[PDB]
Amino acid sequence: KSTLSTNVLHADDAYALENDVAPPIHISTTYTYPGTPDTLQPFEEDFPYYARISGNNVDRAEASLSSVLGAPSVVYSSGLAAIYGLLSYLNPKHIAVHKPGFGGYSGTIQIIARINRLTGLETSFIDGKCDAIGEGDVIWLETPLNPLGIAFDIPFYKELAKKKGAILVVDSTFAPPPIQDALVLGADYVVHSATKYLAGHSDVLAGVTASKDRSKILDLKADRAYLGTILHPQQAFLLLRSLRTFPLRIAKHSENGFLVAQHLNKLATDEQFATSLGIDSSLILEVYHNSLQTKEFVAKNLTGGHASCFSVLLKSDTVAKHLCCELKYFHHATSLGSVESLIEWRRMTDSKIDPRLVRLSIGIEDAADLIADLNRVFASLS
Amino acid sequence: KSTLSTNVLHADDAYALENDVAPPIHISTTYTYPGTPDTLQPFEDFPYYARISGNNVDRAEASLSSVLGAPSVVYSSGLAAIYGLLSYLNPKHIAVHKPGFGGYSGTIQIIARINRLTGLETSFIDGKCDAIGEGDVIWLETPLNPLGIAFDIPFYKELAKKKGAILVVDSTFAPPPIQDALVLGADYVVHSATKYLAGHSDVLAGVTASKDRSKILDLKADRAYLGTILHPQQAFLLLRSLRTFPLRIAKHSENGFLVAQHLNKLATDEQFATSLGIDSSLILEVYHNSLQTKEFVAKNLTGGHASCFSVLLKSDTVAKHLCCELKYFHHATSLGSVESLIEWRRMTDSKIDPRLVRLSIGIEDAADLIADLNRVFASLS
Ligand SMILES: *Cc1c(COP(=O)(O)O)cnc(C)c1O
Ligand SMILES: *Cc1c(COP(=O)(O)O)cnc(C)c1O
Ligand SMILES: [Mg+2]
Ligand SMILES: [Mg+2]
Repeated sequence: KSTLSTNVLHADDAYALENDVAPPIHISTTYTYPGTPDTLQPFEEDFPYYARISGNNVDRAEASLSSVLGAPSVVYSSGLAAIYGLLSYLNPKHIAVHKPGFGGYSGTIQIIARINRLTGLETSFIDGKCDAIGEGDVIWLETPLNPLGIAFDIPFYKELAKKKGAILVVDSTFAPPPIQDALVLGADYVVHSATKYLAGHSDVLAGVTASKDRSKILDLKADRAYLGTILHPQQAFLLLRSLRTFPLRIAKHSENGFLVAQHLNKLATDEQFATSLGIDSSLILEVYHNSLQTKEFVAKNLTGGHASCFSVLLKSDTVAKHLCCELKYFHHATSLGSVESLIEWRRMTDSKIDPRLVRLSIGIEDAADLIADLNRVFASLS
Repeated sequence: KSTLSTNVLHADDAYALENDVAPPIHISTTYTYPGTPDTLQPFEDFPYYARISGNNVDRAEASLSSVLGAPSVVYSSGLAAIYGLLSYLNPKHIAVHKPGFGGYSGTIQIIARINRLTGLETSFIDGKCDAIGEGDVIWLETPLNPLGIAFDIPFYKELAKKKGAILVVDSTFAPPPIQDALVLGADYVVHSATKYLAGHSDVLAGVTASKDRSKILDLKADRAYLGTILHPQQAFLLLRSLRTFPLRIAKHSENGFLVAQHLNKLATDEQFATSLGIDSSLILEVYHNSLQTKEFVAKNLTGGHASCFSVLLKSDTVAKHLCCELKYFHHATSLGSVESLIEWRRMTDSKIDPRLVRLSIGIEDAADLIADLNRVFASLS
């Protein structure tokens, strides 16, 4: 009955151990045992007395996260910690991922290599078929895709996974609910880097996995106790603080992402519009964004908004470098999902990638200011 | 040119000393002097000791000044800001809202501590302020804690100007863009940033601003010796909060309007109330700026509405049940939090009407808050 704005604020009320309005930071590693000599009662998976196994700050953060995700959730010290935990738990023989040249988070490929070192896990590529995938194998669908910001059809891959007896994991980092609900669309598990949108202020590393199957999430929590990857109390406090404003922030990100992507696409494709702004439309070759895909499934996947991190292919590496250095409201930096807008020249970190490609992460500024900034730089290059 | 949503995010860009996207916490009390033996030369702006000045405070003040439209000085609490301002102005006379009608009780306690030192005398804001003369202070808290009703800032500025006096507005209940007390003519504006500006009930902070930068520099110098600077960790959290302040304050204002309007409808429309299972006589009066019939209110609150306001109920029994049985309102003091709060005022004050409750509307979906209130009022009918 209550909606997201209310639930992020009150989902943890039942988990409060004290009268503090803001959650306390239960920073202690260890907690004294209750009980007297007579009542002292010998009894570790829900052991609440050691913070590397379980803790109140994590409990409250997971309550709020589960309200966002609509399912039992397990929170980790980073997105890659969540991914490593999930893939080591599932222990598939085969995994299908997006081909690395096309896109997909490089850290996921590095985790697959580290698991392959141990298990021989074999990689194939997502191709609409996934012939190599069988029973207990994993389809790892990252959508929207890092760095392009375009979407894939989750229900389609759920039907493939179902036919094959395989497991569909969606890395939904670029579109958390309410923009996309990967679990409702059929994903067996969903993973997010909460470092990005959910925390949102570039000051928390965190990962989260969710599933409608609570017993699997409990297994993951048990494993987390020994992989050593629980989110610590101080970070769980800041993550929970962020979640309080997540419904407001994510709505603004989505609106801004649509507006900025659409403006850039209009510049690239409408020579009269560009000229009206003092801009040579040839500076932008292509804009990638979910709103520019012509496929009907995209609006059935991203039911509640738009990606705010997406890429642009520019005319040259010169244009890309000027754009990354000269914007007033976009800092040249990696990561995404921050309150402030960011831009990244993808070639910085990757020698194989086309030096014309830049990735934008739209923050919660006034879109008219972001568009005026972009216009100023593009005009200076015309 | 750029608007508030952009400015709270970028006003501190020029004060960044490093490439960190999120501000670092420069927690150190002390910082090494630059210089070699050949280049070493002797020198409110000493940057090498955090109790005088610091980078986290600089960045927080840059963002605050963007919100407030004027140079700002940040303190360890709202009362630290008020004590700093009143001890700097050192008036012989001050006019305040009558205790009993409203006004923050801590301000009265500060006046008592300053009176102990100077003999500062108190009179009451009454539309005339006869006792107030040159250099004296009109202390106008608007919207008023706990009622949530507004007073006419330009009227009191005209009164102060005629007398040679100083108009201070405590604008805690309505920060910009809801109200801009300085544009309306206040000589100084004070906020408890503990409330809306920080907004998550986990930062104590105060802020004073003025169009006159010399006064703010004097306040910063005094702050260095009164010992009331905001510390680095708190300045970090306040700046973090300020990034979402424009979204939060718009939601607070919309919700406060909706909830006050609903409770007023329940109190003044017996049919509606009965259609909800509710006895309209349970609510005597709702106090809110949107219910005031004077023309000046919308000229002061130009960009929104109060979200902390009071309701006079039929009995203290009704008040206590409301305070204890709401799902989305915690029974606690303070206001301006993301979560909705309610307070039975008789808890903090033995002289106030036991029928009065103060509501602080958070950033929930207002339809859930209204449904919660409806459920409790129906259960009392
Ligand atoms: C950033 C990111 C990750 C990794 O998260 P960390 O918190 O950085 O470990 C995983 N997936 C996607 C899509 C990401 O963007
Ligand atoms: C809470 C409050 C203050 C005092 O602020 P602290 O941060 O609590 O010291 C001052 N004025 C008003 C109107 C307040 O509500
Ligand atoms: Mg609560
Ligand atoms: Mg910045």
